[PDB]
Amino acid sequence: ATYLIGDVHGCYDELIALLHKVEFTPGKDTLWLTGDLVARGPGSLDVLRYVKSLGDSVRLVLGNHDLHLLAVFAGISRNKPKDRLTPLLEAPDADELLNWLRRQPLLQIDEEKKLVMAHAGITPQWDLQTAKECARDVEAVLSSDSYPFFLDAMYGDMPNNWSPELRGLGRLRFITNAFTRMRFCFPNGQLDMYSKESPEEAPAPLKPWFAIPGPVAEEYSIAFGHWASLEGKGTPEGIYALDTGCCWGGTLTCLRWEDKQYFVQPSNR
Ligand SMILES: [Mn+2]
Ligand SMILES: [Mn+2]
Repeated sequence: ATYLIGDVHGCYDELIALLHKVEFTPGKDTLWLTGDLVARGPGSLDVLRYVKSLGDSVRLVLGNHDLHLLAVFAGISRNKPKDRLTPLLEAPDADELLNWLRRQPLLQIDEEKKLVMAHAGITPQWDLQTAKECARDVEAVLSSDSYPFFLDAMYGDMPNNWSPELRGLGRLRFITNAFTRMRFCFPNGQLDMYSKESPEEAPAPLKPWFAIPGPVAEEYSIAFGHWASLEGKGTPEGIYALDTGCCWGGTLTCLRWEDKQYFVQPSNR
C-alpha cells in the first residue's frame, strides 16, 4: 500500500501511532512524507533516525524547516529556542543524520500513479520538465561539499516570477521559494512571500497557487504539506493538502493512495 503523511515537525509519537494504525510494513508498503520533519515538536531527533532507517520504503521531499536545520548545523543561521532542535544538533550521530537529510529530493514523481509531491506544491509557472530540472539543480547544490554557501545564498524573497532566463542566485532563490515556501500567487502566477493566512482571509488579488491552472496539475495529482492555515481543506480535485498542523495542536494526517482513505492521529500537545 502507499501512504502519504503531512508535516511531522518532530511529532514522533504521533507519527509512530499513525503508522501502527494503518499497520505500515516496510517492504509491502511505501511512505511519502511532505517534509518539515523537524522543529517545533519535541522529537526531531527520533523522527530523523526513524525516517532514515526506512531507506527505500520512504519517499521524502525537503521543506523549509529541514533547510533551516541544515543552515543552523552548517553555522549559516542562528538556532531559535522555540524550534527545539538542540537534542538533534547535539546528538552523536548528528553528522550522519544531517548529511543524509541534505541528500534528499525536493520533488517526488510516480508515473504509474500520476502523482507528484513537493513540500509547498508546484507553482503554476512550471511545467513538469522545468520542475524536474529545478529540483535537480537545487538537489545538486545541497548534495555538494559546498552546501553551506548555497544555504547562505538561498535566503531572500526575490525574484518572485519565473523565467527560463533567470540565472545564478536569483534562479536558485526562486526555485527554493517555489518548492518550500509558496502559498499564494498573484493572477499571473507570481509568488507572494508574505501572506500565510487561510485562502478566505488573504487580501485580494491573492489566490492559492492551486487555484491557478497549471500544466502539471492538469495531468498529475499533487500532494503537498507546508500550508498549515489551509488545514487540509478547500482544495480542487487532484490536489491533496496533507499538512493538518500536528505540531500546532491540530492532527497528523495519512492518506492511503489506493483507496484515497484518510487516517488521522490527534496531536498529543
Ligand atoms: Mn513548510
Ligand atoms: Mn510545516
